[PDB]
Amino acid sequence: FVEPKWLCKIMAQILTVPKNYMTQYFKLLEKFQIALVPSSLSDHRPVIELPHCENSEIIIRLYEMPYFPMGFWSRLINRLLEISPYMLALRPNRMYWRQGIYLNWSPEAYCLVGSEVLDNHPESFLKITVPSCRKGCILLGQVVDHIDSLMEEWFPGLLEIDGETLLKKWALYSFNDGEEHQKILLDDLMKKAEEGDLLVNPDQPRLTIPISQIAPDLILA
Amino acid sequence: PYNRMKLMIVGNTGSGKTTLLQQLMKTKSATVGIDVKDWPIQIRDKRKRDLVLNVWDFAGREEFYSTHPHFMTQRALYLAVYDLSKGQAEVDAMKPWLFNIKARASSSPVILVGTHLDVSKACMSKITKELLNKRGFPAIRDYHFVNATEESDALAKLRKTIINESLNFKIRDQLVVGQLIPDCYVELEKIILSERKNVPIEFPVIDRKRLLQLVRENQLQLDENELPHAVHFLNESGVLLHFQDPALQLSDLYFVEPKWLCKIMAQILTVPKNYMTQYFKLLEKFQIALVPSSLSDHRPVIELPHCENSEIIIRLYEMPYFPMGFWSRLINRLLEISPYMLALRPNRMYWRQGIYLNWSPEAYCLVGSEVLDNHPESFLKITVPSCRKGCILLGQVVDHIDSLMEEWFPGLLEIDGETLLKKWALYSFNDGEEHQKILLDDLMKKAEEGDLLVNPDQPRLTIPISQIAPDLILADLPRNIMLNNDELEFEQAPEFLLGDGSFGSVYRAAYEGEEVAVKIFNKHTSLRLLRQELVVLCHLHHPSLISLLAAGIRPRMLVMELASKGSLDRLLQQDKASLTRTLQHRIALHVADGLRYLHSAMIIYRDL
Ligand SMILES: Nc1nc2c(ncn2[C@@H]2O[C@H](COP(=O)(O)OP(=O)(O)O)[C@@H](O)[C@H]2O)c(=O)[nH]1
Repeated sequence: FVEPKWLCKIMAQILTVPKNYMTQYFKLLEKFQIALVPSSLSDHRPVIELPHCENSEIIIRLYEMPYFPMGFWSRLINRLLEISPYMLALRPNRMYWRQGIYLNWSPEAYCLVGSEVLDNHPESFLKITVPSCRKGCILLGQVVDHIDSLMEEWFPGLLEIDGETLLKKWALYSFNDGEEHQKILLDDLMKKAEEGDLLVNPDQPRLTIPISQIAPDLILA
Repeated sequence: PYNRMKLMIVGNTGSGKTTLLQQLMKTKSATVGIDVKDWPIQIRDKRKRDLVLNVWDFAGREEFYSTHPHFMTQRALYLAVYDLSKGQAEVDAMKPWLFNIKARASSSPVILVGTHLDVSKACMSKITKELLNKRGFPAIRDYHFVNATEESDALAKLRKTIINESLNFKIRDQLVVGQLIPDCYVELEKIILSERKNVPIEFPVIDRKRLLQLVRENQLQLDENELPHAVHFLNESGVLLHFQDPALQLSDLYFVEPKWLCKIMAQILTVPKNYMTQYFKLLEKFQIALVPSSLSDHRPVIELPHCENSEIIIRLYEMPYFPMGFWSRLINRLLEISPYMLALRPNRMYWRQGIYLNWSPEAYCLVGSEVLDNHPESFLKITVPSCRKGCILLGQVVDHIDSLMEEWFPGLLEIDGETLLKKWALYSFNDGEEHQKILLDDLMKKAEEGDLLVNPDQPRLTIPISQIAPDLILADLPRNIMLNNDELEFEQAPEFLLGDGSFGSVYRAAYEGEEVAVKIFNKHTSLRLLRQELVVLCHLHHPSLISLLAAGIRPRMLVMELASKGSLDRLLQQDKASLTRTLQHRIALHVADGLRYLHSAMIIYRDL
C-alpha cells in the first residue's frame, strides 16, 4: 500500500454507513477489527440470570485499570472467538455486546467476560465469572492467558512498573462459607507470594480456603 | 335496574383525552395510571333513565402499556382520540390501539373522536372510511371531528352520540344498561360509596373484617356465603377492585376507590410498611416485577451452536401487532416453568421481546420477535434443536403460548376466516443443506395427519412430520409412545367389547398379546386435552397409579392396562361378601400409597 491515506479513508468508510480483491478486502477488514461489526453493538448489557449463585460455586477475577484502551474490547472479543473451548468439537452459545462475550456450553461449563462497574470507584473493571468445576478451571486458564498476552502485545505501557502499575489483577475470595457475601479482594501478586503454602487463612485460622478454588491458574489446576 | 356501564377512553399520547373529558362532563398535565372517575347522565327524555358512566382515561404513554389489558373488559364502550392535526398518519398510528380493543373486547362499540379541529386535514375521513372500517377491527360505530377546550355543536353531538350508543348496547340482545340485579347488590354499592369518604386518604384500602362489620352494622341481609358473588359483580362494574385468588394474600383487603391503586402502581414506571410483601405480590400481578418494561428493546447478537436446516425446528406465529402486555405476561409465564427435564436452572438472556432459555448446545430454546422483509405483520419465531430434549421444550412453549392467547386475548382466535393468528411451521424439503424453508399453515398439516409423512410434488423426497411439528404427532413427550397399529385388534363400536361401566368411551381390545382397555378420545374436541392427559400420565410411574401402555393418533386413542375386576363401586354394591378383612386393608394400603406418591410430586387428586 503506497499513499496510505487512501487505505485508511476507504477502510473507515463503512463505519459511517476492485472486484478482484474482495476477499483480501474482507481479510484486512478483519485485520483492522471491522469484521459482525465489533463496533455499534448496542452498548447495553442484556439481563442474564446465571444458573449458579452461591459464593462457593463460582470463581471471579477482576482486572482494574483507569480506562479501557481504545480498541481493547474489539481485539479481545476477536481473540476469544471460539478459541477458548472447555474440551480439546462443540460450538458454544454466544451473546455478544460491545463489552462482553459470554460463551456458554452447559450450566456448569460457561464463561462470562464483561465490563462491570462498581460503586465509589471511578476506575473500570473486567469481571470474569466461571463455575468452580474442572471444566470451569480450564476456561479460566485460557481466558487469563489470552488477556495477558493481548496486554503484553498491544498495550505494554499498562504493565510497565515504575508502583501501582495501572493494572491490578484482583481475585475475589469469600472466607464467609459461601452463604454470606462481600467477597474479600486480594491482589494477585500477594497471592503469588503466598504460594509457599497451599491454603489461605484469615486472622481466625480455624477457617481456610484452598488457593485452587480461588486462582486455579497459579496452582497447576 | 342497574344503570351503570363503563366508558373507556383510549387514545395515543399527547392526543386530547382528559381535556375532551373535562369538556364532556362540563367540568370547567400528563395522565399517570388510568385516572378513574364517574359522571351521572340525567337524561331528560320521557325515559328519564339516570345512567352513570364511570370513565377510564387510559394513559397514552408507552411505559404503562403492560398494565392496561387488565382493565379492558367486554361490558364497556370505548372512545379513541387521535389528534387530527397530524392528519393522514395519526389514523395509521392508532391501529395498534384498535387491534387491542379487538383482541380484548371483541364485541364492544368504538366511537372514533378526532380532536384538534382548530388547527387544520379533515380528509382523514377517507382512510377512516376505507381501511379502518371492517378489516380486522372492533366494529366502529361512529366517527366525529370534534374540538376541545370549548363546548359547541360538535361536542354536543358527540356527547349525545355517546349517550345513545351506550343505551343500545345489546350484547346478544341483552340491553346491558337496563338489566336486573338483586336489590342487596345496589345497597352494598351505596354503602361502599359512603365508605369512600370515611377512610384515610393516605391508604383507602378496607379490610374484609371491616367490610363484615359494615354489612352487619346496617340492615343489609347479605349472607356470608353470598358476599363473593356480590363483591365480584361490583368489581365488574368498576366500583371497587378485589382479587379473590388465594395465590395472593390480598383477599382480606378490598380495594375501594380504585383510581388510587392504579395511580400508585404506575408510580414506579416513571422513576404502609406492613403490606410491603403484599405490595410486591400485586406488583407482579400487574406485571411490574425485574421490570419487564424498559429492557433496552435491542436484540443482542446470538450465534447459535446449530446451523443446518435439518438440525433445528422453527415455528412462527403471525399477527398484525403484538398485543399490549403480550411479551411481559409471556416472559413471566415462561420463567423457568418450561424445563427440558422433569432440577437444573438454565441460562437466560432476556430482552424486551424474548427469553432464550439455554441448558446445553442441544437443549436450548429461543423465543423472540423476528421481522421479515416485505411483511408489515409481526412474527414470533421459535427456534429449538431437533433432538428429544428439544421436542419436549417445543411442546411446553406452544402450550403455554396457546393457553395465554385463549385466556387473555380471545379476539385473536375468533373465527369469522384469516383468524388474525396463523401458526406457521417451517420445513425444508431441500435436504437441510439448501435454504428458504417452505412455510405451511398448521391447520393444513393437522389435516395431513392421515399419513405420517409430508411429500412434495416430486414424491421421491419426504420428511417425517415429527421433525417438523412434534406437538401434533405424539413425539414431544419423553419415552416414544407410538401405538404400532399392527398389533391392535380394536373394534370400533359394536356396543360390545365395551369397558362395561360407561365411565367414558373406553372399550376393550388386545394389544401386544394381552387384553387392554382403550379410551377413544376421538371427538369434536382438539388434541390439546389429549396432550394434557398424556403428559401427566407419562411421568408418574407408580405401581398404585394406572400405567399407560401406549397412545395413538389415528384415530385419537390411548391404551391403558386393563383392570380385571373393574371399579370398586360395582364390587361393593353387588359383591360385598367377597371382601375379607385382609382384602379391605390391602385396598386401603394401595390407595394410601397412591396418595402418598401423588403428594410427593405436589399433586392434589381432589375427588376420590
Ligand atoms: N388548541 C387545542 N388544543 C388541544 C385540543 N385537544 C387537545 N389539546 C391539547 O392537548 C393537551 C392535553 O393532553 P392530554 O389529553 O392531557 O394528554 P394525555 O393525558 O396523555 O392523554 C392540552 O394541553 C391541550 O392544549 C384542541 O382541540 N385544540
